[PDB]
Amino acid sequence: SGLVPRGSHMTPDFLAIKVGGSLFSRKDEPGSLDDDAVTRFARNFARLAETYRGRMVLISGGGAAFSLAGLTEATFEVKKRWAEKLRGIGVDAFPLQLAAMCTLRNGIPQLRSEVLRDVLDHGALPVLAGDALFDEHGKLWAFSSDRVPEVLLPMVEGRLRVVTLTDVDGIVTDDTILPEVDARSPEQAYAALWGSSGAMHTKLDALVTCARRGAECFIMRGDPGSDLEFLTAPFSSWPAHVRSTRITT
Amino acid sequence: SGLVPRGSHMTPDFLAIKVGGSLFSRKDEPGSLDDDAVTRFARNFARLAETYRGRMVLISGGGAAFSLAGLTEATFEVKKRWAEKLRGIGVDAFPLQLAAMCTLRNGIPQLRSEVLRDVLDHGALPVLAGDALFDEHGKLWAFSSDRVPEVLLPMVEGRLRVVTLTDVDGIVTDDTILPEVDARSPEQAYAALWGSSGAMHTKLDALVTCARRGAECFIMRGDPGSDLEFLTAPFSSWPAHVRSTRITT
Ligand SMILES: Nc1ncnc2c1ncn2[C@@H]1O[C@H](COP(=O)(O)OP(=O)(O)O)[C@@H](O)[C@H]1O
Ligand SMILES: Nc1ncnc2c1ncn2[C@@H]1O[C@H](COP(=O)(O)OP(=O)(O)O)[C@@H](O)[C@H]1O
Ligand SMILES: C[C@@H]1O[C@@H]1P(=O)(O)OP(=O)(O)O
Ligand SMILES: C[C@@H]1O[C@@H]1P(=O)(O)OP(=O)(O)O
Ligand SMILES: [Mg+2]
Ligand SMILES: [Mg+2]
Repeated sequence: SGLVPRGSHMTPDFLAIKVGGSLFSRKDEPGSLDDDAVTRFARNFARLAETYRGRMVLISGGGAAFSLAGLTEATFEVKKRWAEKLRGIGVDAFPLQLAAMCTLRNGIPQLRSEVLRDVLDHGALPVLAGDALFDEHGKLWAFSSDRVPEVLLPMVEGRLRVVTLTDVDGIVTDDTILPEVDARSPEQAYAALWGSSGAMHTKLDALVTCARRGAECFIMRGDPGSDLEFLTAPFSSWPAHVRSTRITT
Repeated sequence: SGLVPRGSHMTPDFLAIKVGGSLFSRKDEPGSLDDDAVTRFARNFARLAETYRGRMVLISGGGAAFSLAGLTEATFEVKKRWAEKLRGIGVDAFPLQLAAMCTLRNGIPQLRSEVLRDVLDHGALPVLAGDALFDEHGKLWAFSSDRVPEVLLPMVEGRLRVVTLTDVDGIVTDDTILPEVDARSPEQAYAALWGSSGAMHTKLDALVTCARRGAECFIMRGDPGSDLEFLTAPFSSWPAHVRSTRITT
């Protein structure tokens, strides 16, 4: 509860990188991943993981009453595919079932397993994804990958950077990207989604939630072969070609 | 830490049923499950789960430095196969990754996630298996399915019955099955394995560990189509045809 120095000149202490399903699969082609995209992304994620050893999670999107239980199995497969690929290039990537670690209480995700923190402290790379989570009444709910960074908020010390890679450069207004969103008052960003129609709304809600708890959050375009080293760097030092929507408080 | 009434006349409060890989797969045929065996076993397990609603786990055997991480993925698949089958017949079966819930400390498994207890309290059937677990130094270890019942010991109240279904009727001495093993002094059972050669040794170690902490443990032959209703009943009420090795204190 100490004073945390923050700003565009500061280096993040922790990276939560989420890779959208759009970027490595097609809905028209169920349970089929684009292996080339996974391969190329994995190379870039591997470099980040070495710098942020024990200070990063990779969150995968994608993945095919109690019937929702199949979701846990579907998203486990996606985590396996990333982790296998990453281990193949020397990263200590370990998939973790969020449903075994987290439950919902009054709608808020609750981390209920100490294992995630231990895995990080051991210097491994947790590979996470969305899931089917139980609430306090025993009902299952689909918990989007986009919301996984929320589960990190009480656990991460220091400066959390959350980056959601998607198939657009940010929040589009009209015609142009919105470069900055103030999480204390983001009504303009929500108004832009209404202009352009719920995937991005879930992203915004999640990243506003994280930004209100100090995180530096980005919506930006992913590309399998793109160098991501700049995500280790202070925002003010980013290359000029990089486009994003930045959500902060 | 109260007085728990125990004995062959008493009904178990909780069932941990482990199904050996031998019973629904072949090592000569990697990652291939016998679907007919899984189907038939699932029918029998479903009946037990209805009686022991919230009071049972199913533990699957089988399943194909940091390379051990692939084990978590291999045993997740096996848990998925059981859970899918069980949900298909109306059981609320939910696979849980033990590696996300449990770590090793001084060689002892430690339950580190509250989720298992919640899932049980919600009346669902956890489907478990062996796994790759981290220790306190960040090293992965293969943790046998046969040892999963140990993780339940601090969590289960009342009378725990552990049943390990395998491809033999019990511990064979010489020629005959050993019907009773006293966990306080089981040197004779260990001597029998030396006669007949480490799968059964792991079983014995695990079940002795559980029996020393009050559990009523059995090694017995599994058969996909065999009725298992007797496993809800006091030992003294079991049908006369049933053969097993019973491990108690
Ligand atoms: N104002 C907006 N700006 C950008 N994208 C938007 C907007 N409103 C809705 N979207 C949609 O959100 C999509 C990104 O979310 P989604 O399909 O869930 O991606 P992912 O697979 O990367 O999670 C974009 O492709 C876009 O169609
Ligand atoms: N004294 C013994 N009695 C019975 N089985 C024994 C004994 N010693 C070794 N075993 C072996 O243990 C095997 C059961 O263990 P295992 O192959 O690991 O089965 P599962 O797949 O059911 O875990 C038997 O098939 C048997 O070969
Ligand atoms: C809970 C479920 O996994 C889905 P998602 O909403 O996480 O995935 P997206 O990046 O659009 O595939
Ligand atoms: C940890 C790993 O799963 C293996 P097992 O030793 O649990 O399985 P068995 O019943 O002989 O297949
Ligand atoms: Mg989405
Ligand atoms: Mg075995």
